[PDB]
Amino acid sequence: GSSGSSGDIQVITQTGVPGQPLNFKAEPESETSILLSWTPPRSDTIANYELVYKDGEHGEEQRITIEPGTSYRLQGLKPNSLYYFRLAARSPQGLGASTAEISARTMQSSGPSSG
Repeated sequence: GSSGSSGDIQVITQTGVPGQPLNFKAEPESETSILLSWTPPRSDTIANYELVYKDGEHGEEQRITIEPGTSYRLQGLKPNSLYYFRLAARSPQGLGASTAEISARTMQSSGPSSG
C-alpha cells in the first residue's frame, strides 16, 4: 500500500577474495556428462571452485568440490534434461564472486529399441 521499509541487508565488505573467472561456458560433452570451460583470474592461489547446480528450476542448489584449474568434467546426469550451473572461485580466506547463471542441455539419448 504505502508503508514502506526498504531495508536491505548490510553486505559485509571483506577485501581479500578472488575475482570471478572469465570466458565461462558450459557444453554438453555427453548425455550424462557435461564439460565446463572457464578462465582463472590472476590470483594463482586457488583452493577450488564452487559449482552450484540444480535440477531445472525446481532443483536443489548442490555444490561440488572442483579442482583449482581451468576446466572440469562433470558426470552423473540425466539425458535430455536441463541443469543450471554456476561457477565461483573459492579461496582459503573467503568466497569470491559467482559467474553468470548458465545452463546446458544434455544430449538427446535414443530410445531403447525393443526388438
